[PDB]
Amino acid sequence: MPPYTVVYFPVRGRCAALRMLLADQGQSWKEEVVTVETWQEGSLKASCLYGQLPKFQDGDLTLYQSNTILRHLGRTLGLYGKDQQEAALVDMVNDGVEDLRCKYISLIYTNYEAGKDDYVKALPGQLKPFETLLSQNQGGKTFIVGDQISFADYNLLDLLLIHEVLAPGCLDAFPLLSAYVGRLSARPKLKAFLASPEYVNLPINGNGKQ
Amino acid sequence: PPYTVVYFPVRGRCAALRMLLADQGQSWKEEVVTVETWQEGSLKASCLYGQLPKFQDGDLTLYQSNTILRHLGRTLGLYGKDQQEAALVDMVNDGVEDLRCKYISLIYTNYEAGKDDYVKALPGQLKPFETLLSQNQGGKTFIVGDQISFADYNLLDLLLIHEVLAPGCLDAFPLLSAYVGRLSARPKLKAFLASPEYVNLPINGNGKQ
Ligand SMILES: N[C@@H](CCC(=O)N[C@@H](CS)C(=O)NCC(=O)O)C(=O)O
Ligand SMILES: N[C@@H](CCC(=O)N[C@@H](CS)C(=O)NCC(=O)O)C(=O)O
Ligand SMILES: [Ca+2]
Ligand SMILES: [Ca+2]
Ligand SMILES: [Pt+2]
Ligand SMILES: [Pt+2]
Ligand SMILES: [Pt+2]
Repeated sequence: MPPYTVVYFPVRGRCAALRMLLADQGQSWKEEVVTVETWQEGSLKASCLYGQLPKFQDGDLTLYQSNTILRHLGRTLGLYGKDQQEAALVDMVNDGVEDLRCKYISLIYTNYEAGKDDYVKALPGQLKPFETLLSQNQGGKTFIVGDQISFADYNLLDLLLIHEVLAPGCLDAFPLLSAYVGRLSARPKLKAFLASPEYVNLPINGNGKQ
Repeated sequence: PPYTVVYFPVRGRCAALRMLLADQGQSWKEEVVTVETWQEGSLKASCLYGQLPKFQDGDLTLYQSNTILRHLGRTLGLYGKDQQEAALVDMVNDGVEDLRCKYISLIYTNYEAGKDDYVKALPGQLKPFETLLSQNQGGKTFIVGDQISFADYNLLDLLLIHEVLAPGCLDAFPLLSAYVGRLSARPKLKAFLASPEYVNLPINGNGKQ
């Protein structure tokens, strides 16, 4: 059996990026799906460290927290910079991605109707830092940090993909980010995964909003 | 090194990394940014995500409090003994960060109306860290493994500020209580925590705690 198991709801959500990472890196894993019904029964939830999913298994190592899973795979698969300095820049990018993801999640689940207009208006100011990072790294022609892909690339890519669904054309103001999405999305193993039923037939979020 | 931390005159998101630096016998410079200086706008516009802290390690400039913690963790060897422990360290820190975010939201956006529900929910939010301790050397060492990690400093801060918010919140948790006492007694950290540099800063920037 595969050494990796992803335990999650039937959504892309906070597992989209780590799945893209595993697929693009040619790693095999198992998906264990948790229905809302099973979740509401409460026993799985009570057994989760912080009462939430995803849960991730790497052999007998059990992890929670999506960014913990990303960093773990980043370490073990060599997607965490070429040295200690790059590692810090990778973290700086991912923490930035996480900050915006939290705001996105808040909009989706708690304030979509009333909050969307304001959110989209504020969105360019939130995306600009990643354009800036790209512009300062080899003219934005490679990756978000250095000249090799990192776990932060997969997370940023997901963030950008879901925001294009939320606010179509939001990357028209950001040529480097736009080219970056096209470029990474064209990586053969990743392109195949993104096109597959395994990815396409899951909703982005759990409440039907996107 | 050398280290410079750039921040408002509060403990806030720099409390943990300061405890780390002090406990680890590191030297650093504080560049205090006043609210008036911040409102001028130029510094803010120059920050990657428009926020402090900003951190300098020689010619390396960092933003994001947890990036700074992880950087110090990796460079000073406060990140567990191997990859499996490093993952556990991240799991703790991400958990600490999740509760810190909830704390910050309470303090700055909903203190008066929201404190009652927050404090009622607090035991269930703290229990995971007690459980983690219980599963590591009976809670007698650190939150992960047998050596201190950056997650310890972050968790310690989280616990200290919650004792201020909700006195007695650790009384039902013997391992966390003993852990706070034990880490706080570490000589360099004890001296730092007792110093005006720590004591005479407010925890947050809006006078609430
Ligand atoms: N900080 C956590 C947050 C995880 C989280 O919010 N999980 C949600 C779904 S994405 C969940 O389990 N909701 C059910 C519940 O909280 O009871 C992470 O990064 O994984
Ligand atoms: N995720 C960031 C959040 C940083 C943050 O929230 N900084 C606040 C003070 S703690 C700030 O700069 N406020 C002023 C502003 O946003 O303009 C981190 O961990 O450092
Ligand atoms: Ca100074
Ligand atoms: Ca050590
Ligand atoms: Pt969040
Ligand atoms: Pt937050
Ligand atoms: Pt948050």
